[PDB]
Amino acid sequence: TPKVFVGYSIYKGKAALTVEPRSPEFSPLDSGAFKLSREGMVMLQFAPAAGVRQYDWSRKQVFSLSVTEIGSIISLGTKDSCEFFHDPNKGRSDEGRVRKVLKVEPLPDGSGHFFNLSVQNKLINLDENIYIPVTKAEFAVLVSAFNFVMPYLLGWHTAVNSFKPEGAELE
Amino acid sequence: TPKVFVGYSIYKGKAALTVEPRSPEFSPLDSGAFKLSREGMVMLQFAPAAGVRQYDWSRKQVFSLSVTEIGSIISLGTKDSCEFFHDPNKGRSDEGRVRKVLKVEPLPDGSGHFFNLSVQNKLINLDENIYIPVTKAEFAVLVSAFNFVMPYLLGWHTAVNSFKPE
Amino acid sequence: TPKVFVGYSIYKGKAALTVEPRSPEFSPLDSGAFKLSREGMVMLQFAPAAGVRQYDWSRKQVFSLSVTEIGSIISLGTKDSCEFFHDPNKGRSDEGRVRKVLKVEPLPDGSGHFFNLSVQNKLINLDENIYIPVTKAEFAVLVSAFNFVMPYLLGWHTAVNSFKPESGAELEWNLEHHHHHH
Amino acid sequence: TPKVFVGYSIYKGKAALTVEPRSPEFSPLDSGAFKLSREGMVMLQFAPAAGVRQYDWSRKQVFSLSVTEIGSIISLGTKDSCEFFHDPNKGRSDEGRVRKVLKVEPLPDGSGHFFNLSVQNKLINLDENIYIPVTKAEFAVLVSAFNFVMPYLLGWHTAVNSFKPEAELE
Repeated sequence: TPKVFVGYSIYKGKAALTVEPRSPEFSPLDSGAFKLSREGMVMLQFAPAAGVRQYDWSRKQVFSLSVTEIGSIISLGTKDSCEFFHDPNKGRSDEGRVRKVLKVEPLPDGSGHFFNLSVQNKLINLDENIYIPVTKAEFAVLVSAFNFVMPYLLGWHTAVNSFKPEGAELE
Repeated sequence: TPKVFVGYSIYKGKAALTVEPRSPEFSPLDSGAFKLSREGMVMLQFAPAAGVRQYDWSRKQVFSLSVTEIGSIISLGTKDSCEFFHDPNKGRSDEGRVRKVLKVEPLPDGSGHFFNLSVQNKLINLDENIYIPVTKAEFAVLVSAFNFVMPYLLGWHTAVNSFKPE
Repeated sequence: TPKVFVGYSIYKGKAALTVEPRSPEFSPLDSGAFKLSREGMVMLQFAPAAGVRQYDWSRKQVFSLSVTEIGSIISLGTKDSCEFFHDPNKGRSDEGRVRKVLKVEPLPDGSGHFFNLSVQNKLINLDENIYIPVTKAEFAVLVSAFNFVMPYLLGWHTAVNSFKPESGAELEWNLEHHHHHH
Repeated sequence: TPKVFVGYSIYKGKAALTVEPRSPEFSPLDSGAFKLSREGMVMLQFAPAAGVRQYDWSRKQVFSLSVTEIGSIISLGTKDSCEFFHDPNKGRSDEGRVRKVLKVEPLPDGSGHFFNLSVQNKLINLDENIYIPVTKAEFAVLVSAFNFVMPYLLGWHTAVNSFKPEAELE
C-alpha cells in the first residue's frame, strides 16, 4: 500500500495490447522468514478494434508470460521467432480442448514483430485469433520494462535488501 | 523526501542540451488504490550558444520524449536514425502549422550522433533550428540513464514495491 | 523486511538446477561506518533426476560463483565457452585431493548452452558428473538476474544509498599541490 | 548502517586495481529544495606489486572517472580503445607539465583490455607507468557495476523516488 494499477498499452488499427506485472507469492518458514512459493509473471491482454479509436474489451483475451517466456522475448533477435503453448489440461485425457498459443515473429519488412494470439475452445467451438504489430521502438520499451521487472518477479529484491551491515564446505 | 533538480547537460560550440525526467501522473481510486493516468517522460532543453561559450536559455526550445520515443533512442544502432514530429494540432481543432521536429542521425565522422530540433509556428513567424552533436560516450550515458528511468516513467516501481511477504 | 529465501530453478530430463544469490559480508571499523570484507556470490545446486520431474536433492552437488565468474557467464557469446575449477586451497602447503569443475559450452544444435558439473574425490572413489541443457531463453533470465545482483554482491547499493542531499584532477594527487607549481 | 566502504579489486601479476563510486553533491535552495551541484564519479586506484602476493598501496596512483568517461568504458567494443588526459593546472599558467593519462586498449589475443595509467610531472622529472590486464569477465563486472551506479552519480534516483501517487509543454 498504496497499491497502484499500472500497465503499458499499445493501441493499433486492428487491436490493442496491455502489459502488466503480477506479483510472486511467498510462504512462511521458521523464525519469521519466508520462501518464494510462486514466481511472479507478466500478464498480456489482447482486445479487438471496435468503433474507431476504441476497442471492445468485452471480447478481450489474456495470456501470461512466465519468467522463462520473458527470457525468450528479451533475447529475440530482429528476425527471430518464438511460440508459446498454454493448455490447462496438458497430459490430462481431455487436453487440446481449450488452449492458447502465442506466436512472436518479425514483420515482413523488418520494422518490428507481430504478437499473434490464438484462442481455441472446442466446448463452444471458439477459435479466435488476435494479432498486433509492435514497432522496434515499442519492442524496446517492453525489453527495458521486462529487464527491470524480472528480478522482482523472482523476488530477488526481497533477498538482496537484507544484504546490509546489520567456501563453507570441502568441495 | 525533498525536491531535487537533476538534469544531465551537454555543452558544445553552437548549443547546449539539458535532459531531465518528468514524473508520471496518478488518479485516485477506491479503497486506498491508485491508477496511473499519464506516463512520465524525458524533457529535452536546447539552448543557443551566446558568447564566450555561455548559453541564452531565454530562447531555449524544449522537446518532450514519450516512453515509446525513448525506446527509439535506446535501440538506435551505430548507423541508424530516427525522427519525431510533434504537432499540438493533431487534427481536432485546425490543421495547425505550429510544429516541432527532433532528428537524431549519425555524425559524418561516425563518432556518435547529432541531435537536431526544428521549431516553427505561423502565429509569430518563428522558424528556428538548434543543432547539437552528441559523442558516442555521451550517447551511452543517455542510453544508460534512459534504461534506468524507463520503468519509473511507467510507474512499475510503485507496483513492484508491493511484491513482498504479507 | 524479514529474511527471504529465493532461487530460480531450471527443470530438465536428467537433472535440475537452482540458482540463488548469497550476501556479501561487512566488518565494522570505528568511524561509525562499515567496510566490505567479503563479496557476495551466487550458489548453483545441481540435482540428478529420480523420476518424472522429480529430483534427488540428497545427492545434490553445489558450486559457488564469485562475481568474476558471474562476469564470465553474462559475457558469453552464442559460440563461447568457459571453465571453472574449484579446490579447497589451490596451492598452499596442502592442496587436498578433491575438486569441482564447472563447464559451460554451447549445445550441438546451437539452441543454448549446457552446464556440466564434475566432482572428484579420491578420499573415497566418488566421481560424479551432472549435465543440464539451458535454452537460450533460460540463459537470458540468468543474465538479467545476474546483472541485477552484481551491484548488491559488491555492496554498491549501500554506498549509493547515501548519495542523497544533506572534477579538476584535484583528487588524484594526494593534495600534494606543492609539486604543481614552481 | 550509514556510510560503508565498498570497492571492486583486481589483483594481477605486478599490479592491482580498486574501483569505487564517489557521491555527487547537492546544494540547498531558498525554496527549501535542493539542486545537484556536482555529479558523482568513480575512483580508480592502481598499486604496483610489492613482491609476489603483495601490493604497495603506499605508492598508489589515483585516477577519477567522470560519468562521461564511464560512458566511454561501457560502450567500448572488443576492438575499440579510449584514452583520457587529466591536468591539474589545466586552464592555468603552465598546463602541460603535470598530467595523468589513462589508456584502455584491447589485449593481443582479444581476450580483454588493459588499463594503462601514466603519471607525469615535468617540474620534478616524474614519469611513472602502471599497466594492468582486465579479462573479458572482469570487464563485464565493471560494465554491470557502472551501469548500475550511473543514474545515482547523476542524482536521478532522488528524482524518481518522488514519482509516487502521493504533448504538454509542446
